Amino acid sequence: APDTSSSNKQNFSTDVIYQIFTDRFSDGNPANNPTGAAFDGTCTNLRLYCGGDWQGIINKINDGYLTGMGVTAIWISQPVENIYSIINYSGVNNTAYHGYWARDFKKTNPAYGTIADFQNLIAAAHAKNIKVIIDFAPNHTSPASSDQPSFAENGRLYDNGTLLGGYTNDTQNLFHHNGGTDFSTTENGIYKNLYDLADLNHNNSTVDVYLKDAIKMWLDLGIDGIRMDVVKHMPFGWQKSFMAAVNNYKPVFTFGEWFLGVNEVSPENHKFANESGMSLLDFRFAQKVRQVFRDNTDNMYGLKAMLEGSAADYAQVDDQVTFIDNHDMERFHASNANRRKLEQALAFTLTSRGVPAIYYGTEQYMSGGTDPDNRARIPSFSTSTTAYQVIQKLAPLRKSNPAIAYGSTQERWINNDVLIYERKFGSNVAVVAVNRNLNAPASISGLVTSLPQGSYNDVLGGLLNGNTLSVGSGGAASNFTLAAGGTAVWQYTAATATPTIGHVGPMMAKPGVTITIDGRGFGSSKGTVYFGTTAVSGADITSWEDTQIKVKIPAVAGGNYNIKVANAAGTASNVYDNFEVLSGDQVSVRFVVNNATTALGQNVYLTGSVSELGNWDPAKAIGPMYNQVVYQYPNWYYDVSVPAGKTIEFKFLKKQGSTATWEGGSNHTFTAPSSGTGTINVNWQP
Ligand SMILES: OC[C@H]1O[C@H](O[C@H]2[C@H](O)[C@@H](O)[C@@H](O[C@H]3[C@H](O)[C@@H](O)[C@H](O)O[C@@H]3CO)O[C@@H]2CO)[C@H](O)[C@@H](O)[C@@H]1O
Ligand SMILES: OC[C@H]1O[C@H](O[C@H]2[C@H](O)[C@@H](O)[C@@H](O)O[C@@H]2CO)[C@H](O)[C@@H](O)[C@@H]1O
Ligand SMILES: OC[C@H]1O[C@H](O[C@H]2[C@H](O)[C@@H](O)[C@@H](O)O[C@@H]2CO)[C@H](O)[C@@H](O)[C@@H]1O
Ligand SMILES: OC[C@H]1O[C@H](O[C@H]2[C@H](O)[C@@H](O)[C@H](O)O[C@@H]2CO)[C@H](O)[C@@H](O)[C@@H]1O
Ligand SMILES: [Ca+2]
Ligand SMILES: [Ca+2]
Ligand SMILES: [Ca+2]
Repeated sequence: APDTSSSNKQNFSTDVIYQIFTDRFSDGNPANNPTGAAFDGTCTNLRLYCGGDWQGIINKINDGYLTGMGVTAIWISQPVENIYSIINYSGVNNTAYHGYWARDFKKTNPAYGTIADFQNLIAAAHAKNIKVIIDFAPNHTSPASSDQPSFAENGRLYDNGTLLGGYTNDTQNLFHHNGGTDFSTTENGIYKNLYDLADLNHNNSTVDVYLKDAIKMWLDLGIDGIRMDVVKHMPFGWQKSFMAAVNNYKPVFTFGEWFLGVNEVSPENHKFANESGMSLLDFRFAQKVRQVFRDNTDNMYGLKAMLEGSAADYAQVDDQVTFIDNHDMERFHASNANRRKLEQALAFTLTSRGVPAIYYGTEQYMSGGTDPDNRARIPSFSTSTTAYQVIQKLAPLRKSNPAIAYGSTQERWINNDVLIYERKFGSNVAVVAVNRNLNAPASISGLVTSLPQGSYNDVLGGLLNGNTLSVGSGGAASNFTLAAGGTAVWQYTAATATPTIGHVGPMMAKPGVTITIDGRGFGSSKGTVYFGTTAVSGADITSWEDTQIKVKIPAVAGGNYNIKVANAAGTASNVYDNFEVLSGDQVSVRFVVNNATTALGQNVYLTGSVSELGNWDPAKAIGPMYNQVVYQYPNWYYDVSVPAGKTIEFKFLKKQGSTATWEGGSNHTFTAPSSGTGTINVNWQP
């Protein structure tokens, strides 16, 4: 099948995700609606269930609302069973309509539907070539009070009906009891509760195995992707072992939510996206888009910097899920704002790198402040809004023009209010011009592109006051006026002669797992696939066609490899780097080192005899480790994904910059558990 196929669970760069708050989209089955104080059919009280369910999504998939819009994927509220409690927060009732208060990860939320409903949703979506992404929040269960077990459902956790435990009398230690986080440090936000939500303890073997079994159930139901909740608040090491469990079983596109505020650029964020096994929601992108197109707190130079910067900071910038708003921000469109601002931001997102996500209702110009005002019931299913048409004309380009799905990004013209950028991939080009200035035209002269000579009609058909472009030889465009608020798109597509890799997924797995290599020019006959210097050809290449290769990871030593392919004739393609071959199945192990004194700015790291520990390379050591919550300085700890059942030798390092001080004596040694979790506690050897 082609890279653009709806059965491609490893690549969403050619797709356009429609984010659905299930309860606020469409009530297709009144029978499963909550009752009494937990419900409001007029959806006036935005904190109670309104009725939106899976049958409603099924209906909107079948009657063409999403299809006609160009949406090829949907991201829905967490499907697992939530608590039924109606929490009174300072006189205001609240329900689990949002689905973030899980109680049983192996059951569905009856308000959304039954298992069978979920199955029908998967079938209906797939029958219309629409992938399905589910929210999954393994960080916590639900609101709880340690010294007041009658509050809500005490954050109780069930395993397909069987009670595992609650927050009160947590003798099994299923949850954390370190208080609540103030978000002061990453460590503080990971091992303490988010608000009053019972924080699950992933170092507890029961919780670890439970969650991994849970996701498998959903993978077996046919989901095509996963949206991980508050990933900045779970041990990164455990999450990596979680992604390995997923990828070593049934890999699906996974992205986590790591909030970034205005102007925030986080190296940690980058590292997590580059090494965890999942990508992230592109907040850096979204926040900059808001500044530039919505709030007027930065200009195109800032947008350009974000694009060039993120392209350098993210190893797979193309896996980042972009958006202009969501359920935790005020709607992009302000009631008294010019609608063109939302339209331009939309056009920009749909033609930029990554995986665009559109918050339901955006195409209907929904306005609304912070939660819950941004979660109103969609007021209309009209296909006649300008925003709907914008998405309709641009979303399909991600499928037909690989330059938009996998292309590089280059600024070709710019000033305070104007940005004309170019996307390129093989014999494919797309040029996008945007003028954020709603009252001032822009005279564009000197624009140079990679577009072949000729005349190009605006793909938006002038919908956003775009214009026709005239390109001479050398790709130089002749002078033109870019209208106020003008937005235009010009493109060129043709067959690519040389093998070009535009995407690889998953990016982390053990030998034997099948990965997907997408792009153009691979040819119809099986060629060769390279993992570093290692050549793979023949039978281990399960299937091969011009835009997609399905190949099994060779039994090479664990490590980081460059992926490359060659066609039947032997012509090599570009290199897709940063692929991680695991050393085998993974288990999460907490490493603890005592009496490791340091000077300010100096931190302790972990290094060892397996790639998962950086194979003794200081620059690849795990850390910096923690020393605040679970253990206090001079004791340090860190949860790490390591190969199950392997005997591993390790040591700890004290690093400042790239300068490293090694533990003295002999290597520490231990054997990772075959499954479940583990903890190794040792002393620092001077
Ligand atoms: O590089 C692979 C090896 O990495 C580890 O070796 C560490 C030692 O653990 C560490 O003590 C340090 O050894 C130095 C030693 O302290 C000093 O007396 C001597 O003069 O120089 C040594 C360095 O050459 O640094 C090495 C890394 O170089 C790991 O313990 C080992 O098993 C790996 O084979
Ligand atoms: O002509 C090549 C040149 O094109 C663009 O430069 C623009 C510039 O961005 C505008 O602000 C204005 O000054 O017109 C210039 C073209 O005459 C590219 O930005 C630039 O890098 C490139 O060399
Ligand atoms: O907790 C984070 C913090 O840990 C280390 O700080 C130590 C410091 O090195 C010791 O000399 C002593 O002052 O205790 C501190 C922890 O309370 C890291 O050195 C520091 O960079 C890091 O932020
Ligand atoms: O009860 C606390 C809040 O829980 C949810 O908030 C979600 C948020 O929507 C999601 O994007 C983020 O990743 O996780 C948090 C907590 O799971 C509800 O949406 C809020 O209304 C609640 O106040
Ligand atoms: Ca319903
Ligand atoms: Ca947590
Ligand atoms: Ca890369």
